[PDB]
Amino acid sequence: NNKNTDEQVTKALNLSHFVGSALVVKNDHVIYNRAFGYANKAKNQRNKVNSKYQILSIQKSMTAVGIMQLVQAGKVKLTDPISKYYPTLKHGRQTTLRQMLDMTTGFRLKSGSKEFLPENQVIDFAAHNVFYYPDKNGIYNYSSVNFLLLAGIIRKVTGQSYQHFFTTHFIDKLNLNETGFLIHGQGQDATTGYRALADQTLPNYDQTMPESKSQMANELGTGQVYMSTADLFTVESAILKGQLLSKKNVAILHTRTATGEYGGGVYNMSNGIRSHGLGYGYESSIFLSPDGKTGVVLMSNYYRKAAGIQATANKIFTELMK
Repeated sequence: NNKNTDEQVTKALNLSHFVGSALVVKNDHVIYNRAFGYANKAKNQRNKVNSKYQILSIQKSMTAVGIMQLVQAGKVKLTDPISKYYPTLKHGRQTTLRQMLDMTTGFRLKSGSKEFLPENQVIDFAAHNVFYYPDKNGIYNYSSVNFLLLAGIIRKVTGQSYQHFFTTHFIDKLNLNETGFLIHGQGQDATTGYRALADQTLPNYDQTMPESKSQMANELGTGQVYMSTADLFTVESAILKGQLLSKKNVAILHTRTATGEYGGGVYNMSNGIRSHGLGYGYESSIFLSPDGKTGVVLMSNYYRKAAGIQATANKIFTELMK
């Protein structure tokens, strides 16, 4: 029952010290939709169901889909070497687009620019400053620069910005009204990130988390977007239902590797897909069934390592799936 569901999920969230918005869908029907704690404590603004949160690394699933759309259009191939798009790279030149999508490259960018740069200069800074580790080639190892460099390929091949691509193929395509780029401001129902102590569980809101324009620009392709929980579910479900990309091409994209569950910008699990993001005081979590009909989205503006939301979403999803 929805009464049962409401009591059980609210208890799980309360015991885990949840701050943010929670959405639970079963067989295409919303069965739980509630918010907890504060979007901004100093202004006495409560989080709401349609509050906007950082999707963080979950954005990489969307960058991946963009690449695979270009594959279907005949404009790139997953076998392409990175040097085809970045001809001044010194090392790792043989690395394929497939490996970039699967976090099986030896690339790592230690830091982005401290300056606020436009997209083309963010891309150039990465290509000039990335390190290459031959012993990490072909083995799962999480490295965000892979997806920033994928965002640069979208820009190069299309002749338009990544923001323009994202706006066209996600925001406009799916009529998203609670989604955008953090650099331009969140608008109504904005949230503020909070900084926690290592062992903190109870929220206290005594320290806000800054993010610079530089930090937001440097998350090109990788964690620069805000969404409501509804908008995030709409996107991920639309992917798996084959509304953005044929189901044949989703199947190609979303394939695990020999060394990891990660493939095509998501974790390919035993019972659907998972994506997790952390950064800037925020945490994001989605678990979704393979057919896109049943899942859980939690997003928080008050990340606490001692009260992580992914574990909570995992518990909810496991119960949901039986």
